[PDB]
Amino acid sequence: KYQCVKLNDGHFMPVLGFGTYAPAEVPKSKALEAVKLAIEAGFHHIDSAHVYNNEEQVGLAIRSKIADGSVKREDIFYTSKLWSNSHRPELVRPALERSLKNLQLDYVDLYLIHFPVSVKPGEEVIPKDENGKILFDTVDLCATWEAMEKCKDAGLAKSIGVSNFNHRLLEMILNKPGLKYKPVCNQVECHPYFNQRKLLDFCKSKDIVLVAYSALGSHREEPWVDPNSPVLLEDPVLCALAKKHKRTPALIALRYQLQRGVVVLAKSYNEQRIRQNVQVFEFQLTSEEMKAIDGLNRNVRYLTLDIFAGPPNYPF
Ligand SMILES: NC(=O)c1ccc[n+]([C@@H]2O[C@H](COP(=O)([O-])OP(=O)(O)OC[C@H]3O[C@@H](n4cnc5c(N)ncnc54)[C@H](OP(=O)(O)O)[C@@H]3O)[C@@H](O)[C@H]2O)c1
Ligand SMILES: COc1ccc2cc([C@H](C)C(=O)O)ccc2c1
Repeated sequence: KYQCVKLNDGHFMPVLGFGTYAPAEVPKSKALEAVKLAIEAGFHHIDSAHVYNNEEQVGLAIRSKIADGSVKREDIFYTSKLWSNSHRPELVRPALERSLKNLQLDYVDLYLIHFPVSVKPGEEVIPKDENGKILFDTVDLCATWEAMEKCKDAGLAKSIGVSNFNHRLLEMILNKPGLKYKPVCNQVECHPYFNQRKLLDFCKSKDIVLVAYSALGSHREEPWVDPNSPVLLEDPVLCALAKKHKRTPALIALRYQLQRGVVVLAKSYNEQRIRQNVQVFEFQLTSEEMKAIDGLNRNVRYLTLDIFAGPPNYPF
């Protein structure tokens, strides 16, 4: 048994997920080990993506832990994400099948539209012209979404959702004529310096689950993230609270999300921090602590993905 939330399609999502992205210079071997450790520690939800270039390793971890008798497939919730070179509707299922082939899994539990800006089809995930300009594409995300819904009907994705959508883009999908399956979730950046209250309430109102990424203040990797931005975990109130509960600032940040009805991801490739993070289910925060964490909010977005700024669908 483990804590899950009922999704709007009737499937269940474990409320703590294991983030698997690491910078290109971390060897891929470390993903294999880290995901095995995550499963051993009690993570039942694993979050990856095509663009993380780790699905071979992440899939091997999962296969290994099923084959070794540690876990059944039905007690792993695995998420992949459709990258923006395959937004064209005819390209959606091939991209999902490619991920499945890399993973050697029969299905993903969740398939997400990773980012709403589309780029040119082909093998390169960030296609550039000869002068280094990103090659943007124009695609109707409503047609992308229909192709996702067919992947669900094919059984290849148990559930489908989105990521890095704003209000407008979610409404675009929700208000789509002939809409068959709402998104189960919107995975977006969320932490005490960017608590997303507005978008969170919107999602709740539509029974869409908000899935928090960079819940611990992000990988802080250059050039994805500005090195001058404030370190979330160094925050005095979070450290005060941690010290008080004999926990860690990370644990306080993750607990904050769980109590406000957000599903929270946490990446770590460190054995001790992997085990530490599952301790989020061992303590609880009072209303006064929760309000204190709310007051940290300061509109700090770590992940702008601004190399994809310009086209209309850029979400921030
Ligand atoms: N949909 C998207 O666009 C999108 C965007 C960003 C992230 N994501 C997903 O969300 C996941 C997590 O977000 P993220 O990678 O930015 O990092 P995140 O979880 O905020 O955490 C970042 C850093 O926290 C450290 N950490 C973990 N546990 C800790 C602890 N208990 N105490 C102190 N430090 C701790 C990790 O380092 P160690 O590894 O050394 O422990 C990691 O570098 C990603 O891996 C990915 O699956 C999705
Ligand atoms: C190699 O090319 C990429 C492209 C897009 C990426 C998006 C992301 C986001 C930050 C994410 O979902 O973590 C990560 C890595 C990426 C690598």
